[PDB]
Amino acid sequence: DAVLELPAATFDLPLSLSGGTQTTLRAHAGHWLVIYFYPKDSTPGCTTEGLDFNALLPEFDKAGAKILGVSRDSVKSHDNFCAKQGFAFPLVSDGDEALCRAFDVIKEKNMYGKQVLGIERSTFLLSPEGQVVQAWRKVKVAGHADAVLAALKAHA
Ligand code: NA
Ligand code: NA
Repeated sequence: DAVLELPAATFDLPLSLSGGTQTTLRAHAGHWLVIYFYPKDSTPGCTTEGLDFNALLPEFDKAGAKILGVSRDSVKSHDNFCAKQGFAFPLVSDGDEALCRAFDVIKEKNMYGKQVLGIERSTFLLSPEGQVVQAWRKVKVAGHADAVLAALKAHA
């Protein structure tokens, strides 16, 4: 039932959060976890995605699920983003792209006559036992949080 196998070490990676604290994926054992990766703080599309998730938090709560947003922006950037938008869930500052690489969301595009890497918008649903049970890659923002919520409800 897993759609992705993560390196065992992934679950113990210390993840720097907005607010200045740290978590690990293992610390989330016992409940569903939505991990949504987005390319950049404070852009039109990534703001829309975050506000969409934020609007649905109570529905995520009803399933005991928690949300984590992830990009490679700094904690400070995350703090500003979260404050400005009123997010009620944490953002991981994956500055070294450790979590991104673990989920294989760093993708390459041949453009400008060179190989350019970047974060591909992607979302994953992690079971209470830490299994990746569903994945969405190259995500289109419109309707995404709704679809993730629906999928969560179906799995839970
Ligand atoms: Na860190
Ligand atoms: Na979990």
